[PDB]
Amino acid sequence: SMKFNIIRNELHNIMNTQLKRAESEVAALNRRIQLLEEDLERSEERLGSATAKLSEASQAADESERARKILENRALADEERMDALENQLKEARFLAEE
Amino acid sequence: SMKFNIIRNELHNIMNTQLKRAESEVAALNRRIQLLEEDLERSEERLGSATAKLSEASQAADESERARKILENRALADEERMDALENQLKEARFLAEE
Repeated sequence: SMKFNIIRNELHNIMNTQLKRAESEVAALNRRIQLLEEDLERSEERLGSATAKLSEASQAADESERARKILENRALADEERMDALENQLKEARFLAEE
Repeated sequence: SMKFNIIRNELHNIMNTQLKRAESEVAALNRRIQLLEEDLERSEERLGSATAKLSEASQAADESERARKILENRALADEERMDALENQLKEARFLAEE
């Protein structure tokens, strides 16, 4: 006894510290799991926001890109028009023929 | 023209960089959202593991704590037994009375 009292007490004090650390661990994981879920939630909404911001950025570039093409095709047509008017004057100066 | 060509080109190059950055942003959020979900998954399983490790730590302490109480109650009973035997000898030396 008394010697034994000192043991079954420091033993109590180790079993009690390990139980506290084991509570710490569960406590920490619950905090972690919770801030994660919050970052997740915040990221998803920041993603649909960025998604819309990108779809507009790319529909703008698509529509500038097609404007540029539509302009170059009109320049090309203009030169084919000039070619064509020139071939139709050679056709009308030839078609006489009287 | 040509002066204009230099502009509608550096303009193209800015619209194209902003569209790349906007893709970067969506790209980054998708990576983030994904590693989060993985940490979440890893934390939940590390939580049920820690949960079981704590329930055992606490059922051990509960059962050491009740052993200690059961021992102290048996020590107390032993002293009440001695009290009681002493009061029953005074009862039997008195009950004679003959």
